[PDB]
Amino acid sequence: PVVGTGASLSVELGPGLLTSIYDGIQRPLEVIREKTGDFIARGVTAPALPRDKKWHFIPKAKVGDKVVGGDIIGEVPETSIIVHKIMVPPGIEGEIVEIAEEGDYTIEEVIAKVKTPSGEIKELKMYQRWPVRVKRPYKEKLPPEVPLITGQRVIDTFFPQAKGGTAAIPGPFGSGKTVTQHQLAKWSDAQVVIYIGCGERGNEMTDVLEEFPKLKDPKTGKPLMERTVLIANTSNMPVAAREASIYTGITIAEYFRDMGYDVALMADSTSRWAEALREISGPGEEGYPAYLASKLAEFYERAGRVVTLGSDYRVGSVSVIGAVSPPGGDFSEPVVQNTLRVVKVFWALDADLARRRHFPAINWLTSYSLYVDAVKDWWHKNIDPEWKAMRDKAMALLQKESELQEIVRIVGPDALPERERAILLVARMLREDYLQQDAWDEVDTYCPPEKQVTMMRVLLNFYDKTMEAINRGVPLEEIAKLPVREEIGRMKFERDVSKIRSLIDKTNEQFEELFKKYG
Repeated sequence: PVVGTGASLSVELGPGLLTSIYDGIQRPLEVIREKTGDFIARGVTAPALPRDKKWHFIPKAKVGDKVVGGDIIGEVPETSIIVHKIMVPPGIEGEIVEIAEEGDYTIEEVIAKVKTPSGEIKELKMYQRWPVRVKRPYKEKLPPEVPLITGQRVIDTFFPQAKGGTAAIPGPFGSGKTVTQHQLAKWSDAQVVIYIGCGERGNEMTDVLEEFPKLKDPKTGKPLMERTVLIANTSNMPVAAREASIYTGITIAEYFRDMGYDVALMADSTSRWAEALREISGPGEEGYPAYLASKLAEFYERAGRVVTLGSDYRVGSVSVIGAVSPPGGDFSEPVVQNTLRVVKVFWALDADLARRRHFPAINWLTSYSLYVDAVKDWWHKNIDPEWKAMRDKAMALLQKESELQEIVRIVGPDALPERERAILLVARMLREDYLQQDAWDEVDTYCPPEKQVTMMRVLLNFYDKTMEAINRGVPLEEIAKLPVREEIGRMKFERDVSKIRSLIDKTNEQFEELFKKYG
């Protein structure tokens, strides 16, 4: 229902992308013009990558080296965090005949010449151009297998994102109702963040214009912008550029994955229109809803972990987290349905949970991840052989709690058996001691994989001992008051995993005494 491609719409890709703040068409901040329709339009002002800046170029190749598209011919330290890798653009191959020496150069300088097989000489710069609407090529899209570690317990355990995977999360990123969205940006083990911030004037002038060039990258000490590219998506810009933005972003992200980096693309969305600008502008025309659904599907299809172009075996990824914000908070709308149809992960940020101050406000019954089986082996091999068994078991606990609560909604709690009360006690411990995480605490703001599984073992072991105890006639009141219980509640604030781990033996001992006091 749109039978056409484009009219030359591209991005520049080379040193100077980091720290930059662009609009939907890679044009720097405060530069204001128009665009419309299916093909190109007009412009005048700004250049994408700084033309005056001097970048330090370390050569990686020597005259006589055979190269191919994607081969790394030099290094440029772009920020204190990120070394930029200079790449033979895709579709170019041959022998290096001319290569720059260790030196300082602007991005327009030729740093290499490549004699193609037929004899043609090609001139290479530190940057390249790429049409945002064609996916940058690669050798092989690898199947989902390694998780993107966010350090958020509820996500990493129950609703994992794979590196190169696709995830959706409710509402605008700028919501002050939740901080998980920000945790994702700063703690995910992607080296580079491509952020598409969509900010509507009101309670937010923009998606904090100044706090971002001041927000700390907690992994290094330097600011997050030194490993970030910000694309702004505001109301004061043409709706055509807003539309183009996620293609600008993902192309840039693909470019970084091509270097061997893991990249996280976060695409913000707003309660703006949906039904406006559709079938009829405002049948007569033709059926149309389906078409843009597949346009969005193809965009999400551009996420992935790849073997990159190049002579060396090299892997990079683009992981996509897309915000979802339906016109009336309906979540039956088209925007939600279309997105949820292609994404493999949905993290159900939940108002009721936020109201109750259960943080990470992620609803553990309505969230999902189709990557669980895909990542289990990474967990089993590197972290804990029982990872998968332990999460399934914990989810079963939470499912059971849910069913029990529904019945208690109908008959009250008075006829609850000790067993059911025991399940509720441990499900409560799961919710409070594991699902909940303190984003504001210097220790609990991030939870290494190692600590995640140890915390889960402590809890599941308390569960086993509890059900055993109940099977031996130990009253639940005694168990509810076991001293270790209170220690288990505070383990998320412990930095030393071995002290956490020791809660296991301590749990075992306390229950043994309880077996001495009864049997």
